[PDB]
Amino acid sequence: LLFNDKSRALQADIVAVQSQVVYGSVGNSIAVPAIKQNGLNVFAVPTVLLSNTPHYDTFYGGAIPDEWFSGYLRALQERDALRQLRAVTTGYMGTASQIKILAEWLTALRKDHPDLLIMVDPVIGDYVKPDLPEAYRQYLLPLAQGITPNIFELEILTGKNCRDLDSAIAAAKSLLSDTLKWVVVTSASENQEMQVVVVTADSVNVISHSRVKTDLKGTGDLFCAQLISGLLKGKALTDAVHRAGLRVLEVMRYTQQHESDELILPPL
Amino acid sequence: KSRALQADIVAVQSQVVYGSVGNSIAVPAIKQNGLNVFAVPTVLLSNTPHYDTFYGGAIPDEWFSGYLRALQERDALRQLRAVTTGYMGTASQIKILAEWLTALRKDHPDLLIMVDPVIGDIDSGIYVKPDLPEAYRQYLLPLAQGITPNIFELEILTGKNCRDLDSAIAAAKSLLSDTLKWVVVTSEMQVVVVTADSVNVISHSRVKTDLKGTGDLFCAQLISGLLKGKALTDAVHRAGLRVLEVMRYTQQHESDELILPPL
Ligand SMILES: Nc1ncnc2c1ncn2[C@@H]1O[C@H](COP(=O)(O)OP(=O)(O)OP(=O)(O)O)[C@@H](O)[C@H]1O
Ligand SMILES: [Mg+2]
Repeated sequence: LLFNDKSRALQADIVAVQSQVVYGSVGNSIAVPAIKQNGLNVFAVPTVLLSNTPHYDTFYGGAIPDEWFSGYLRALQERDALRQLRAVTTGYMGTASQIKILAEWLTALRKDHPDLLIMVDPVIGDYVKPDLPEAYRQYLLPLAQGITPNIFELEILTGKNCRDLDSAIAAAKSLLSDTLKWVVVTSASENQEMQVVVVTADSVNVISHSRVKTDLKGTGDLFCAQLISGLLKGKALTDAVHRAGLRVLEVMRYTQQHESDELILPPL
Repeated sequence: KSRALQADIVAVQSQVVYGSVGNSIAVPAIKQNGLNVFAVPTVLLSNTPHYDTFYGGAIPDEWFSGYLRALQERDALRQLRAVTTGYMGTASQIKILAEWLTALRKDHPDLLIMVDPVIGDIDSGIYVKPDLPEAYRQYLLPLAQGITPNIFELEILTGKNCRDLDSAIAAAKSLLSDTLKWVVVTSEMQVVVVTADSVNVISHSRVKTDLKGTGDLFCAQLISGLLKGKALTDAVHRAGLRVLEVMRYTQQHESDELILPPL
């Protein structure tokens, strides 16, 4: 819309719906800083607000109440701070009810934002989380333009049973559609190899980085953070996927150099 | 030695999905000063209630209690040098925050606890949870090393008419103690710094704008200066000028929410 007046509200290119930790580097707590480094602005709508990841001996907090979550999304439209919105990334969701609301918000939002790149990360592994899969299939999946599932995630989501490249690539294809343009499947195979397969309607690219064995969390969230930034900045999908992975590696090293059990972002 | 993240400051206040108030503005400000901080939200609103709409609420007592205990169980307070408190949500939250602080004193005796008695304005009266004022005076004040209340917030804390500069100074003086080393009264723009042995009246430009969060910016900047080695009055004057600065940039930017310009 060219005929729209100037909005005195803040603007952001991305709305990241993920978890938030007071202490830690996961979800938006690590995503937002990363996006900010790429020179982009972002609004972070938490799914859950925890003291830290449930991976430590103790953690506190819970899932954001629907009325709240619902309001947070709505408010953004009312404050009129979505003119520059070019993408919406979804990470760890706390409940299926949240996914439905987000899907409702996204459906209505697309009507005005056609270039809206709804990237979705199918976090369904704690075997599977209850009710979360169907919610994804019915609400988010149909809207997602890109999905970054891992072997497992892709397996339960597609019901298919990937056992080899072709299989994993085939399942990916089955998810493509008029809306879903790509599927970035990843797998962590000491020294942990990170195998990534980029699948689209007219091509299948592959990338493979060697990774440091660690208990560091948020690497996936960080990856998605740099994936989306690389894309909103013009990089080719497979180019953005490659870099993103290199960036995550640069971060994990830097993090281990300072011997930190939680990710630390070094200048980008 | 610890491998856990560390922070010089722990900011306990409001958080908004959209807007520049509470830790939303304070954290980024603290970062600009090259300091680490852990933000513990007391309320998680969509935006400030000064808008047509707003959603969200107070963080549950168990959550709030946990966020604090977590910082300890995680052992990320090895470098803790100050704790700032801003917009609180409930008196139960302040009471919990107080106990937590009384605990930290045992292993952080030099701790600089700075509280912003967000209770009301002279042109609004008490605009927060009615129970907060009592909770402040009862639990938080006793721990505070320094506080930053406005004329009205000072009347509610001391129960004295602070409309007169001298009467206000007097009210502030009576508050000082072995714990409370200073009181930055607020009300161009006049900012009075009161210490057991002195009184400084700082005054800078004033802008007619309904920009919210400036208070939180002030404290975030004030605390940074104190921790960065600046003397009290100098820190108070710098924090105030920074805020004046920020608002000019925001207005210049034709925006209704604060925007941090490079420091
Ligand atoms: N419109 C303004 N013009 C100039 N300085 C301002 C303005 N608004 C805020 N400030 C600066 O911010 C400081 C404190 O913030 P603010 O005035 O919002 O809080 P307050 O209601 O006086 O009290 P508190 O410290 O509880 O927020 C002021 O005293 C001043 O130094
Ligand atoms: Mg105030």
